[PDB]
Amino acid sequence: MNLVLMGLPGAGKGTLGERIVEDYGIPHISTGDMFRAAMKEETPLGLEAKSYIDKGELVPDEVTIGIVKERLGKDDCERGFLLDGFPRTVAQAEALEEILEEYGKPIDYVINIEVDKDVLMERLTGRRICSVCGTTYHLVFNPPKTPGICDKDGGELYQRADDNEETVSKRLEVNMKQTQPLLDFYSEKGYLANVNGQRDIQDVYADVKDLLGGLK
Ligand SMILES: Nc1ncnc2c1ncn2[C@@H]1O[C@H](COP(=O)(O)OP(=O)(O)OP(=O)(O)OP(=O)(O)OP(=O)(O)OC[C@H]2O[C@@H](n3cnc4c(N)ncnc43)[C@H](O)[C@@H]2O)[C@@H](O)[C@H]1O
Ligand SMILES: [Mg+2]
Ligand SMILES: [Zn+2]
Repeated sequence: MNLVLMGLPGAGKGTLGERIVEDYGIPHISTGDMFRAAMKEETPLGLEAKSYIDKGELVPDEVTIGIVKERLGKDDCERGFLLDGFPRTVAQAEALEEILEEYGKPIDYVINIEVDKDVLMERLTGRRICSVCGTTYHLVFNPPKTPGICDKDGGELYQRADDNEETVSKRLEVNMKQTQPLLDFYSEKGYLANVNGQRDIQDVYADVKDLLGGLK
């Protein structure tokens, strides 16, 4: 079960992925989280990526592909993996094809989570994330039971620094222009699957899980 999750900023990749990893036990590999986790620890990777992330721009292909190649080679990706946010460029997609061809783990499905660009600003500005587990909430669409704290562990919630109007805009802009080429690339490959991500969270998952039977 080798999956790739794609979608414009705020389409619901993490919300979806959380789910999938709990039900199937495949590692959730988010390049965004990895970069985040690096900026937090102030690793050399974190410092270099910060420049692009804070601006809502894409981190260079070379370094990104490099960290994804190492991750996918981990013991935990034995029965599969869930890529989240990678690739988001055709060059990364082509690079990924060789890496997997090397690991002998070709992609089963690339799941595109379709959400109209004109509602993603609302999803991102109202997003609140748990500082403890990273699970996401939304003030209007899926708020915590007790405002400001995570349902699961009681940890404080925060607002990612790039979820400000100016940076969300640039993120939508940068990713929208990479979207059609990626869809084309995988549509040609034959394993692109489109899902309507503008429904209740358990409804989008329901569709997704129905593309996951038979994948080992
Ligand atoms: N491969 C790569 N190459 C180069 N650079 C890279 C890179 N990968 C990462 N980067 C860099 O890293 C940065 C950040 O990457 P990343 O963290 O991956 O940014 P992103 O792509 O913008 O995605 P998000 O995390 O913001 O959203 P998501 O789709 O997971 O949504 P969520 O589930 O939270 O949902 C959003 C909100 O909606 C709510 N929600 C979820 N589902 C629903 C639903 N069905 N209905 C209503 N609301 C919902 C949630 O509760 C939440 O509040 C980039 O700007 C870039 O610089
Ligand atoms: Mg995410
Ligand atoms: Zn939490």
